Amino acid sequence: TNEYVMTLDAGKYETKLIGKNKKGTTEDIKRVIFKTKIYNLEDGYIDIEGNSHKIELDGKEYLIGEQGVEDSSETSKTNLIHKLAAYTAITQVLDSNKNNKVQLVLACPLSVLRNAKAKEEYRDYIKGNGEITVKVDDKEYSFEITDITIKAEGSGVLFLEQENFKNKNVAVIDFGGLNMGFSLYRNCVVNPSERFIEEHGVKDLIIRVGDALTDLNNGNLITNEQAESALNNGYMKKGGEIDTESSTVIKKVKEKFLKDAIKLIEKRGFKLDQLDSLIFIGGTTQKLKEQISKTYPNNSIITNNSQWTTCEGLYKVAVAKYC
Amino acid sequence: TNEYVMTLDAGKYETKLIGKNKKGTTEDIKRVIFKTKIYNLEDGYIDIEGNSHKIELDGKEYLIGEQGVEDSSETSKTNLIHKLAAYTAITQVLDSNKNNKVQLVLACPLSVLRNAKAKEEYRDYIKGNGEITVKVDDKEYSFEITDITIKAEGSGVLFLEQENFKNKNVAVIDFGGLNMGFSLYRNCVVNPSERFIEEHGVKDLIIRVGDALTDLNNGNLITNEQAESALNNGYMKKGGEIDTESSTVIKKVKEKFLKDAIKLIEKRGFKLDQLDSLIFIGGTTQKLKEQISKTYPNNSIITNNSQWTTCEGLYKVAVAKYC
Amino acid sequence: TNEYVMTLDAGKYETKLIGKNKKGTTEDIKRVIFKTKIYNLEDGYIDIEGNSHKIELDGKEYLIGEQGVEDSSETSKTNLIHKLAAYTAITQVLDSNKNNKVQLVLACPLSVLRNAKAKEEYRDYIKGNGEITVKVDDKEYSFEITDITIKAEGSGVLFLEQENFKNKNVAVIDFGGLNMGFSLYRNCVVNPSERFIEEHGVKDLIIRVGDALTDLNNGNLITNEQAESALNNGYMKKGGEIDTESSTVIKKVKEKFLKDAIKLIEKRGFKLDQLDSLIFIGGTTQKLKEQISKTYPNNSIITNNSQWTTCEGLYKVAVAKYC
Amino acid sequence: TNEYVMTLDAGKYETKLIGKNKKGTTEDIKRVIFKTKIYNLEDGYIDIEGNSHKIELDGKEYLIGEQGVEDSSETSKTNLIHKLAAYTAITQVLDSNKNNKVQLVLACPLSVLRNAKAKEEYRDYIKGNGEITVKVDDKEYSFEITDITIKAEGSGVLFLEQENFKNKNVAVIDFGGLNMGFSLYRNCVVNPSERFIEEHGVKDLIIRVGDALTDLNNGNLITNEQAESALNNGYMKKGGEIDTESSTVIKKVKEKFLKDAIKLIEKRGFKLDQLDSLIFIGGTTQKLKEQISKTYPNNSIITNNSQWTTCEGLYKVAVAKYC
Amino acid sequence: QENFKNKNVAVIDFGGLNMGFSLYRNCVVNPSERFIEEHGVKDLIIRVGDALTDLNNGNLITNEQAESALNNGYMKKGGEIDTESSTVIKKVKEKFLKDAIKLIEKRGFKLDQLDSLIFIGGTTQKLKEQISKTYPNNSIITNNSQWTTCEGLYKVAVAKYC
Repeated sequence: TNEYVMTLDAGKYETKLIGKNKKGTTEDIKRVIFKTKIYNLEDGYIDIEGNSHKIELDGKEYLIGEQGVEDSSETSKTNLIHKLAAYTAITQVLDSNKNNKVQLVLACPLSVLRNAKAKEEYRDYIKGNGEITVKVDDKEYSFEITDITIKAEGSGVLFLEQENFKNKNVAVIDFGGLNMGFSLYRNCVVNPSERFIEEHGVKDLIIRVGDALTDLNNGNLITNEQAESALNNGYMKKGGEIDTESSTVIKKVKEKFLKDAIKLIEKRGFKLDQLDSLIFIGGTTQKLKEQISKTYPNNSIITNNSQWTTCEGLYKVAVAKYC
Repeated sequence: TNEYVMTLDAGKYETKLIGKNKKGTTEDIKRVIFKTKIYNLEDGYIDIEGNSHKIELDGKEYLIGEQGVEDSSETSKTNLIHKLAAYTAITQVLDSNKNNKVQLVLACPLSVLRNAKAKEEYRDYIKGNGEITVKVDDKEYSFEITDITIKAEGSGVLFLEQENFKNKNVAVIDFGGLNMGFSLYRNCVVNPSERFIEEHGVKDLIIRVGDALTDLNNGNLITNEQAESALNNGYMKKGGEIDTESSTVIKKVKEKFLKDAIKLIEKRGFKLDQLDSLIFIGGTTQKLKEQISKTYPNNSIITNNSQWTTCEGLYKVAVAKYC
Repeated sequence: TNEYVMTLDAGKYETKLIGKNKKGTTEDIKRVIFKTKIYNLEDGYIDIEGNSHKIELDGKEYLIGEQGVEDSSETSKTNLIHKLAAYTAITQVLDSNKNNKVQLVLACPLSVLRNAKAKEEYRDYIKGNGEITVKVDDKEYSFEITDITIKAEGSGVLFLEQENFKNKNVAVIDFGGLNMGFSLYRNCVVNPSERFIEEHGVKDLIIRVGDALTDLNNGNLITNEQAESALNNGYMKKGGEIDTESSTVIKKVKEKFLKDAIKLIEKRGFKLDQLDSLIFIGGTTQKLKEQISKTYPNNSIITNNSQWTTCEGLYKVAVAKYC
Repeated sequence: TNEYVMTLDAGKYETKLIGKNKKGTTEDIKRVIFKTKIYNLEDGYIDIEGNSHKIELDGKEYLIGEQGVEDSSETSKTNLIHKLAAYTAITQVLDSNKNNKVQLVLACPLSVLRNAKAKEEYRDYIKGNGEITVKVDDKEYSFEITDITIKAEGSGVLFLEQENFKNKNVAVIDFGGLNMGFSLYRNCVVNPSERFIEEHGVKDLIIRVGDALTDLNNGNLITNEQAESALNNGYMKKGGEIDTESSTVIKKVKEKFLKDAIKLIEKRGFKLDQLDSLIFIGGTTQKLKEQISKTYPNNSIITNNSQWTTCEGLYKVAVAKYC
Repeated sequence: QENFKNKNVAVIDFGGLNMGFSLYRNCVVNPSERFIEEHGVKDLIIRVGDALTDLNNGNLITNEQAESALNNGYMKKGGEIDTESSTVIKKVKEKFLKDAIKLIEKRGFKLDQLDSLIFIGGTTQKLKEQISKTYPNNSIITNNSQWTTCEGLYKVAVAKYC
């Protein structure tokens, strides 16, 4: 048979997707990573070219990949929102040939991975054939799904990393936008008693640094020169030896963030020596990985393009499903 | 089908209109922008050629586009005034072919966008077929409306600008004749708590500069040479190095106006860094855009022909409605 | 006839009500002021005595006045929520005699005061007879409404104050929890061009002072002694001459808040001398009235129990309606 | 009607139950609290009197309430185990009269409270009539269920406490045997981003103190006099001023446990001042409540008989369901 | 702020008319690994404007602010119907970046043997973002690139002053 593996990650505010066919043609990651937003092309507006595509689902020309450079309907949502997003994500990066037979590997929140949702209703959404168009003047693809494989999101990350693992203790430290989530596994099974969430994220980090409700994003006020009123854009790039603004602040905020994270680890997880590895993932990983590595030697690990960690993990299980 | 998109903006003292058919033939903006005044051609007066047209509505030959070069009835009004203006605005720039099928995109004050008005009665005015003539000796057009789309006026401006937007914070700073209005949006939704009006406009600006109740318009007294007793006509064009009249005054008045506007922003809106963009629109935009850009870097943005900002925004939603 | 006047104010998070019958018996203000929350007494829970009453509406024993000392259904809401709240507010403080004939005076947001809502649908809710019980083992009241009178919320405040007014310029400066709203009136008519909102409130104030996301409420951490980690509870009450925490902070935050408010006034409203009076209302009034009075002499005015300002204003129009 | 309220809590290793009928007759708590174990009386063994009862379900005489003083089948389990436990828990403390009509209030893990389980299958188990016997030579009860009400376990605790609550931020700090779980609520809704688990419990506490794998339970070696080789039985009761064993150890272990818990709170939850109350529950509450109260003033609260906290919370919703 | 005595660094200067790459190894310029490309920002905005005139952020004054960009204004047309760049910008810049990095790998060598590539010139602010995504942990930019040289010269002049 001619079957492909599609790996999808319907996360926070972005959807990540990867196929060997798309990866083979496009260099980006790429695959693809697009904001979890969807629009529709109505006559009450003027369509525009992407990075955005038009898809045929139901009646309606759905729009996905653009940010709203091509429509104003992106802000609008339906009940149906997620179901449309799934169809458009499957559509994108799906070119055989006309008939595209696949296996789908994806993940869902650990708390739902067994219930009626993200276990029966999610599988039902994924588990069916469908005809999807690509271009308004093209390109029809007939998609058949030969199998589906869903695991806990944190498992995609663990799988992507090259660690052995059958009888080890590992944790996934995910620095998200709004939260920092720690999921611990022992002998390939999640340990709920040793997992936890801290209700502070990168947004809180940059906020606490900016020392202002606004004014944080790498440009908080546009009427300030590039670099002024950072934070997310730009590090310690003020070559004025007289300035006293962070760098100093950054190391201060991050110092407390790291001390809180590791302190919780030792309370819940246990002796940092009993842990085989702690995978550092999330949007904030690149920001904190360095300091953590100096906090504790030979425990923390990071993967390149942390954003595609889950998908690369899911892809491996989907290859097994394909066999 | 053969359907067109008409975009209308029934604003302060001017009505702006745009159609692809009219834009294709006339170079002006143009489209059209005409004062929100209407007249009628009665036998008690002598009709004259425009830039003004005659329209057949009810019984009565309505007159629109002229300024009163062709009639004295322009000053006169009816209760009915606005309803006639709508019909004449639809009539203008409406040539298929005889049968003109359209979709109408327009806006209304944010405060009415959901009520019984500018949501039910306005839609009812727009939502119908009608036969309109163009010339007294011509030109009949049969107009059918296939749909209507109304949004908050500030939304037309946001849409016209090329910004992404689904999860950003933007404000529209509209320097009107009598008021300066700030409308803030977060994740494509207006935030009333972060919007406000200042009861001073361009008229107040030029007034405060002229330092006289009269005497302001670019010619306040006709018996003064062109440039004397400005303000609206002419900038710092007095090449007499001895003169001490503004330029100095202009920068002084504008200095206080900008300081007041930005001060209110920081009080209500928040840290200027938390704002992704502030679109500068209104008759006064061209006057203040320069100084604002120097006040704060990388935040303020302006579009060319600010007068057609709303209409170009509405046109995009109407293309979507047309689909 | 035996008719009474009921004055109601369905505001932000609290509902204020006043009747001459209730005021005559209870000393509180009192009248009443209760959070805009409603519950229901279901068999899946154990009812408890108030300050809370049970009301019969539809089928269901609605609950109002308690904070959730008597039920857990307070958090729950219906679509229907507001309509039930209206019935319970009318019920409370409504004792003739069995047959209670009234006139209802209330207000609504200025932006809706003329539309299909807060002008037709709100009047329809208020404008009807109804049988309401008071106690589960009592007390039936038959309520007839002989008239209804709705005005803009800011008008209730203006009316309550003792100022003359027919040909004057007045503004209402309302320091709310989340926003600070300024409504200007000239010759008894609201002037939209000279009214505005600042998207910062008392919550922002106390926040900015506390210098922490939590930790603000007069007790941010319960494990701190009364007075530590204020702010809302307690002023400058640290008699330790060594401490450097606010008072200093308070005057600093408030200094900027007042400078921003007055600066916006002078920009939008105009010369502070052209204003006859500025009524200072809202939860924050008591906090800022002192400093404002020193900012500008002979302009600012405050009324006692600012929370009942609107209702005392509405009551006066309802007496006129009663006649 | 003659309906009663049964409140059940099928927790960790114990099942708690409360009825007004049982509470009225027995003084214990009591209600009842029995280990989540079940046995059966087979001819291959000799039955014995309790604190244990015999119940008729299926065919089989189930046994519940004893610890295994009356049988050796307690260790044995079925697939069916939980379903039998539910029937025996309903049976116990269920005496009208012969016909017992009730409403059942219970809770389930927050992570399942909406799924196919602890939302549909659990409700199905609870939601039916059944005939249960009490004694082998008696006592038949016909049980009808008129309604069922399930909430998140942490909600039972919040409800039991006397706090208001509709617009507050509260957390439940549950010191369990194996884990310490923190559930945060804001405006009566759980906030997952601000909830977390630490994989250490009381067992870890006493373990870390005992400084031995065995040897901990209040008697680790029976051949040691009462008090020697504590910990769970007995505090600082060694009146030998020469001894250097804990008390010193206790305060040391608990010092680190409290520092870790509060440190995680400030990281995830936020400023301890933004929290209205933190309810301290679980088997460990009595152990740590004192030190926490000194750690932070005016925030921590405890209820008497923490073991019945959930049930007393569920009972209140069941009274509402009964109405 | 880089150390430098025994490293390989290049300066990628996006000028108005040219884009100049100067490579240093152990604090000495390597002529064999330096080069110029005869296209600048003017060529960039030109190629985007798709017109000889008409480019500067206002090419025709009789067009409303934003129309007939480019240098003034980015993707600020909030009309979802418009099909003019943003799309063009990413297209032109896509080719410009591919050409620059391709020349680097030909002349300079393996991008991994480079310790840092400082991105300077009027165009730096325009391309720094895309380059950073092209290759991780190599490109660096300084604030106010226009004063980069002077702040560098000032440091040697302090040494001369001593």
